[PDB]
Amino acid sequence: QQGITFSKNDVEIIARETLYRGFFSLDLYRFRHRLFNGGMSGEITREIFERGHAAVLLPFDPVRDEVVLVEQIRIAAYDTSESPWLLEMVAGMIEAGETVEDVARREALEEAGLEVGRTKPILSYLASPGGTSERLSILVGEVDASTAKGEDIRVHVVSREQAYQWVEEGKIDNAASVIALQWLQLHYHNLRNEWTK
Amino acid sequence: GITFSKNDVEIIARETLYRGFFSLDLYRFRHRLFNGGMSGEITREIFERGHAAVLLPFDPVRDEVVLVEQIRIAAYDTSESPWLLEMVAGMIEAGETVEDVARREALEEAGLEVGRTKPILSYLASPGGTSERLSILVGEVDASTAKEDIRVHVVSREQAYQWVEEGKIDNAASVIALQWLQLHYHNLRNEWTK
Repeated sequence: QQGITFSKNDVEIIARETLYRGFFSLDLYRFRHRLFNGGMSGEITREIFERGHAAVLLPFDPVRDEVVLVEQIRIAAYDTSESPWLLEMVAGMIEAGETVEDVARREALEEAGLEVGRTKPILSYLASPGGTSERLSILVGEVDASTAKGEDIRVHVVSREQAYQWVEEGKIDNAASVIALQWLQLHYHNLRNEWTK
Repeated sequence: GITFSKNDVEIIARETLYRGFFSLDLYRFRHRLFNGGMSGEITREIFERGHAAVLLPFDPVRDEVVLVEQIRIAAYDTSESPWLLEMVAGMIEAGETVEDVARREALEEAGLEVGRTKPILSYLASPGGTSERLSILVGEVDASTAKEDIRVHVVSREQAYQWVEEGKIDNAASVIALQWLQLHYHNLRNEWTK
């Protein structure tokens, strides 16, 4: 099938406004966009939660078939979770001029005490594009999980199979970790082949 | 597993920062520390937009997935196009169930009656900054019956997953649902055709 129909050039961003500016921002976009029938929409405004974009690293040990998780409180989880302490991937914001890989390597060191060897891209995703611009770009990073040491954060080492079963069970239920560990479950055979050669 | 529970956190206040279509709240709180004791008072900005139900419409007879296309302007800054291919989804209002919302939106957004469902996963979209939880079901649909400005696409499962691999589908809900489908479709097709 043909896939999407329209591109950037098919929307006119008339103007942007920042309605709240603190640690994050709430922006208002005013825009017009082409319609599937050919016509052009009227002027439309949408609120957008703006918080920059992130690099994410899945630390995978291909010799031990283990992953390294970090545990810390995420108070936003409080209202819909049994606990706001979450098991997560290493992550950090990308500043202007920084690359995904540099941030991912940095955060693996200063968030989990991990020296990373090789990396490979997983996927880059929009966390929730109906209301936030945030994009997160995930890499898998080669680590020795037996060295894992390590904002109040606890470092966990668990088997790939246990981590994935925790996704299935709902014990790991944040998008970055779910996406990364599902990807790992689909690709770990080839990754272990590539990184143990 | 994790170490602490809600008894180990004190939410002192929630302070409105912004009220419009969405909300932004300042949570003021204290929480237990791994090495003992409690934090001092911490504040965090939290985007509040309610929670969603998501449905992956899967035709197990034909091995097909139904996608919905529409503009999502927040994608603009980082994407090749703000028009995205997505799962059916809708907000959960007070007292509604994930199942009821998912089935209503499948009929409304894509003209699809849904047969059986199974849970995929429920996930926090970005819990460093938003409370939003999205709960995904897989729904049994007859892909030959598929008919905000929205366009419906019927594609093979293999095509939809290839688009995840290529980055042509790159929103969390669709990635999670289609990676799950790639892990489970063999047993799911047998369960819903046998």
